[PDB]
Amino acid sequence: PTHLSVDTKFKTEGLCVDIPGIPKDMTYRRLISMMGFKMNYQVNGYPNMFITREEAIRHVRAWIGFDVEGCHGTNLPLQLGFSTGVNLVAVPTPLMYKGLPWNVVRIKIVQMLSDTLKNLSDRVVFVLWAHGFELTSMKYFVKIGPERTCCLCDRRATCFSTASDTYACWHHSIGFDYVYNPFMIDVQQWGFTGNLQSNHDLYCQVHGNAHVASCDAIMTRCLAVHECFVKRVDWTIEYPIIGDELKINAACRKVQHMVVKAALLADKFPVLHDIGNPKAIKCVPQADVEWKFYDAQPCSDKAYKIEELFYSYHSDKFTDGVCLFWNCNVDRYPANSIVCRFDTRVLSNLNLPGCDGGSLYVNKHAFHTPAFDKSAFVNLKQLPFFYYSDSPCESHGIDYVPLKSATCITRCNLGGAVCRHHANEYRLYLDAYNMMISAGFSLWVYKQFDTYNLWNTFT
Ligand SMILES: Cc1cccc(C(=O)N(C)C)c1C
Ligand SMILES: [Zn+2]
Ligand SMILES: [Zn+2]
Ligand SMILES: [Zn+2]
Repeated sequence: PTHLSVDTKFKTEGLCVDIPGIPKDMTYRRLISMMGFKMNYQVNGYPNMFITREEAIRHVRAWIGFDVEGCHGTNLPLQLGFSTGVNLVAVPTPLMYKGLPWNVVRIKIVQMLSDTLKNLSDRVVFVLWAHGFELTSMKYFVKIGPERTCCLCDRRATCFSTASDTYACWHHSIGFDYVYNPFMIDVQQWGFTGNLQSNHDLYCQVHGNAHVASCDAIMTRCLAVHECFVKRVDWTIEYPIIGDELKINAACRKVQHMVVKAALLADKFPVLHDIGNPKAIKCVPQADVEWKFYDAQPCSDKAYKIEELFYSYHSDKFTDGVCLFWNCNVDRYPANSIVCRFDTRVLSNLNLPGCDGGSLYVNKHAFHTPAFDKSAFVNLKQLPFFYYSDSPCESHGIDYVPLKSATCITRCNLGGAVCRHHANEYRLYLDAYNMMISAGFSLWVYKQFDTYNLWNTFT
């Protein structure tokens, strides 16, 4: 059971208004044939245009919602909407474009999917809430066949050119007119009562319905993301590396060790309450402090209510010492806390748009993160940048310019001039810090945190 069998049954009830008289008994094989495509018993890596919900989840970076509305059916114009917010109008003769023939519309479709997906995926997955016109319009911009490679590189082919008779990936498709071997999945097959809007609005209040096709394409993908990542969480699915994943993760660990280590030296808390990931380790292994752990998985729907984590009878007194919420998203953090919170609004190849203000962060694993909320940090302040090091001034073993900085908290800086070793390490730490902030993470600390208290930890 690797791929979706073409002999699987397709429920056609959702198609009978755009297609009256459609047989209740239908398979993917007959559906594809009816869409105008011929699969000629092909054993060439493209067994079916439609994929399983499990194959869709592994390829979430490829998801593009797609909906077609009737403006007036070969005689009338179609409005093509995509989850990118783009609406094109095809004539058979919320960015809204006027009516144009299919030969120019298909050129724009290749450009849009290529620029949207080149740094996300090796393919496209059209996420549908199928009513009929979107399947019957696919023959005008899609060509299928055996799996292929790009003419300019080794990636798989996602586009085709009728001008040159060649194939290309999303990076080399400039001037290409057809979508080659796309994938698709009908959300309506998953068994739902009622229309798209009623089901979307039960969980999401951020995407409204301006009745245009892109609005429905957006609600469709949002509902698919909710069903696969909000209410169903699977942290056993690995995702390919497509960016700075390894640098971001390493940076996050360095920043965590640094920030926690300095808070324990500056304020000398007797106990630390580590609230979060049940697999967590002490980030500052050699610290003096009484380290106590509390398990809480990454919340994917709503942020944890602090009353349900801390109350209902552990030291019991979370008000003693400091609380560490490293990626443990709560509605309101206590005043005595150190916090790392992912900002869902961040623009990046790792952060995909999500459900109800949330976002889908895909870094080795997929984590739907709830909406960023500035009100959760009322009792805290933003943690400013600083580099602390109590290690010795010793070079050992890269060209140099002297470092002058008020945030290089070291004996060498205290004593007048920063040494080469702490200048190299300071600059590296600032690069890891910038990587982490730019990736979307935000740091917050208790109001009494002051780096001035770190100078007396050198005598
Ligand atoms: C953009 C990017 C970068 C590196 C690897 C991939 C990938 O997963 N492929 C299977 C090609 C992608 C899509
Ligand atoms: Zn290529
Ligand atoms: Zn939504
Ligand atoms: Zn030094």
